[PDB]
Amino acid sequence: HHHHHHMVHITLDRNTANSWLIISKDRRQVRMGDTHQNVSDNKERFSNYPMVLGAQRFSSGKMYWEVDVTQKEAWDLGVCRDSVQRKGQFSLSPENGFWTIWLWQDSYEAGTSPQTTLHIQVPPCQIGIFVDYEAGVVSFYNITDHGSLIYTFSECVFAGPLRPFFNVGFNYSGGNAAPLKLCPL
Ligand SMILES: Cc1nsc(N2CCCNCC2)n1
Repeated sequence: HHHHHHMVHITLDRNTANSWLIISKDRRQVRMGDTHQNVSDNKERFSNYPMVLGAQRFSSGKMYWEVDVTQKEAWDLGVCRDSVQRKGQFSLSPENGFWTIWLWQDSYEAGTSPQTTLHIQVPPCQIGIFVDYEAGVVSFYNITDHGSLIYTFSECVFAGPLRPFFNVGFNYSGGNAAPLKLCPL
C-alpha cells in the first residue's frame, strides 16, 4: 500500500468518551481508568463500552492514520457513522454503522455480521486504517508486518459523515491496561 501520503492528524473527542476513559493532554492517547473519571454525563458518551470517537468528520476523500496496540489483549478499531447509537447494548456491524476489526481472546476478527476470522501471522503492534469515501472502502494494514493487508470492507454504505472509532476494551484480567495511541506521521 502507498496510502501514507493521505495521512491525517487524528485527535480524540473527550465529549464522546465513556466516563471511565482518560484521554491524554495532546488528545492522541486513551486508556481505561481505574474509576469513573469525574465528568458529567451527556448524550454523546458511549455508556456500555470503553469507546471514544475521533474529533475529525470525513464525508469525502482518502484518509489514513495509524494506531499503536502494543501489549493489549482486547481492542476494537475502525470508523463509524457520526449518528451511531451511544447508549445501551449493540453489535459492531455495517448495518449499525461500524466498519471495524478487533482482538478478543487471542483471535483477530472483522466486524461483519456475523464476524469474519482474520488470518494474521505476525501479531500487530501498530494498525493502519485507510478510508476511501467515494470508493466505499475501509482497509486495515499490519504496520509490524511491512504494511501487509489485514482486511478490506468494500461496497460500504457509509450513509453519512464518518468518525475514527476506538475501543480500549475492558481490563477484568489486569493484562489490558495499556493505551491506544495515535502514531506520528
Ligand atoms: C459501563 C461501563 N463502562 S466502563 C465500566 N467498567 C466497570 C466494569 C469493570 N471494568 C472497569 C470498567 N463499565
